[PDB]
Amino acid sequence: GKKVLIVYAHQEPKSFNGSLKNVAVDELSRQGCTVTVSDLYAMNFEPRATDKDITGTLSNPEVFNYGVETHEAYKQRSLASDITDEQKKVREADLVIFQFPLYWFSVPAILKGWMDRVLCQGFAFDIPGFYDSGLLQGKLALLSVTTGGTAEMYTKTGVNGDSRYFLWPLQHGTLHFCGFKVLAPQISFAPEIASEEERKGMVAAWSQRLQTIWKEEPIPCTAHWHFG
Amino acid sequence: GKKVLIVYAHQEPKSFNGSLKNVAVDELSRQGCTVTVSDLYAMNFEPRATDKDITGTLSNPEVFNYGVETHEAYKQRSLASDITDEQKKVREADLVIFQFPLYWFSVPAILKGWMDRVLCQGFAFDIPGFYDSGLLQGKLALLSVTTGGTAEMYTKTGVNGDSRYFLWPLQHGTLHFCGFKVLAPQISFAPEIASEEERKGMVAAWSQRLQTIWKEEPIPCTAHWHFGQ
Ligand SMILES: Cc1cc2nc3c(=O)[nH]c(=O)nc-3n(C[C@H](O)[C@H](O)[C@H](O)COP(=O)(O)OP(=O)(O)OC[C@H]3O[C@@H](n4cnc5c(N)ncnc54)[C@H](O)[C@@H]3O)c2cc1C
Ligand SMILES: Cc1cc2nc3c(=O)[nH]c(=O)nc-3n(C[C@H](O)[C@H](O)[C@H](O)COP(=O)(O)OP(=O)(O)OC[C@H]3O[C@@H](n4cnc5c(N)ncnc54)[C@H](O)[C@@H]3O)c2cc1C
Ligand SMILES: Oc1ccc(/C=C/c2cc(O)cc(O)c2)cc1
Ligand SMILES: Oc1ccc(/C=C/c2cc(O)cc(O)c2)cc1
Ligand SMILES: [Zn+2]
Ligand SMILES: [Zn+2]
Repeated sequence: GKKVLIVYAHQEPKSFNGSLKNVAVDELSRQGCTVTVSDLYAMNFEPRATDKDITGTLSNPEVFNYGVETHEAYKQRSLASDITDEQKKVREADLVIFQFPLYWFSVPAILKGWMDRVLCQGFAFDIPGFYDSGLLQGKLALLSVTTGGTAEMYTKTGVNGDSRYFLWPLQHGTLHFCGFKVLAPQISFAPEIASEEERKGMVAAWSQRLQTIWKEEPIPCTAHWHFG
Repeated sequence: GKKVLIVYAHQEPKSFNGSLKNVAVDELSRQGCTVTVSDLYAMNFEPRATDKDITGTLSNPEVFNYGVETHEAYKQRSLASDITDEQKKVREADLVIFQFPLYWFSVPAILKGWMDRVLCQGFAFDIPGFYDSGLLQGKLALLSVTTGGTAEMYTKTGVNGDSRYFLWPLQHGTLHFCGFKVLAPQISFAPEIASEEERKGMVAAWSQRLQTIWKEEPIPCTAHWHFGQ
């Protein structure tokens, strides 16, 4: 039995992202997996890290420290319920797939806010549980990313650089740091520019990949992997 | 006479970010610069890229494409007024400083959304008209970043990898894309770890640098600079 969380960040059901999201749901559902989707925009998911993320009265309301207050709210069970709902889905999941359009060589702010607010100290990492020992060790994470720019652009000497370069903050700084093993990213280059046939072929490739997802080994999430 | 915009992202005025923001204001105001701060959290700045960002008839209301719809909105002067307001600030600034704590090797979501929403096509870039031909050419940008991780952690052979690696999406993918010339980042490592006196040093060092900021030249915002040979 396997349990997947899809964290989906696109405003339009009929987008290329929406299609990627839906074939993941359909294939993983067809395999018999437990599937849950956090459709961030439909949820009006709050992106801002603020003192409203802590219910009750703050531990030190004089000088508001987000990292400390959230750490302490997580331990005292006083986080906002939007955050705790997300944490229960992550806790239960064996795999977390992130389905998003690349925005400024990173994730859309709404998704960034999910990272920022859900992955708090005590839940996702602690001292000493980070990187290989992060608190989510034993889970898999996969970034399924679409781009505006072409694969040629995204090379070591193309105008955008190697697509691995932009993956570092997300795969290493974020997912590795919380102890996920990182599956290889799914990158779907320039759908707006591809033909009907090319776009179908990209959806197809992803569907196929999912059939064997559970067989996969994680990448070595290293500076060498991203930059070497 | 120079005009600066500081885009500032921290919830707490008494924070180390707040002190950096305020020494910047102080010093730049002392020089006689014109200074504007966007205090994002204070402003309840909207981070989410949504259809609320266009006021008029969408080009294709059946299938919402944020990039397309905002570009056209920019050209029709139909963007949400919060976006327009930031754009005017940017347009008038000679220098844009981003003041923020590192969150997940990047900017805090609220600031990410300022990037996502403010830097739309037509305003910050066209196709063609990007990177060196981006539309914000002849402006300067500077990232002033604070971190939890120590400088050592942020080396090439340490757990976080080199500081420069995490700058890439911000310096190259965003700022250089839009035409900015990028000034060398100010990175204030691990204040929470530093002593009071070490913290003071870091604040004073930023103030000292600002004294001669208009004499600086930008970095070469290339793969090489960020990643080595
Ligand atoms: C703020 C912002 C910043 C950006 N920054 C970057 C950046 O740093 N780098 C970069 O490279 N790009 C950037 N982009 C562009 C962005 O990454 C792309 O626009 C996005 O990845 C495209 O995916 P989408 O799902 O919206 O495409 P869609 O526009 O939704 O897809 C293209 C076409 O595919 C069709 N389609 C949908 N489903 C299917 C299917 N099953 N079969 C066939 N066709 C299908 C759609 O109907 C549409 O015609 C940025 C965009 C924004 C808005
Ligand atoms: C969601 C999240 C994700 C994070 N991700 C990362 C990450 O990827 N990488 C990473 O390295 N870190 C990360 N961090 C850590 C974060 O970057 C640091 O906590 C932040 O940079 C510290 O800056 P601050 O202004 O909040 O410091 P503060 O906590 O406000 O400052 C530290 C101390 O300086 C004192 N001080 C304030 N003003 C002065 C002054 N003028 N003179 C002397 N002392 C002064 C304050 O009183 C305080 O005691 C993350 C934090 C969060 C919440
Ligand atoms: O609420 C909180 C959420 C996240 C953090 C993250 C810290 C962090 C520190 C590093 O040195 C490297 C890193 O990749 C991440 C701290 C508080
Ligand atoms: O509203 C917007 C619409 C599109 C974009 C695109 C950005 C982009 C940025 C890059 O560094 C490389 C690239 O190939 C594309 C930005 C804002
Ligand atoms: Zn890693
Ligand atoms: Zn560059």
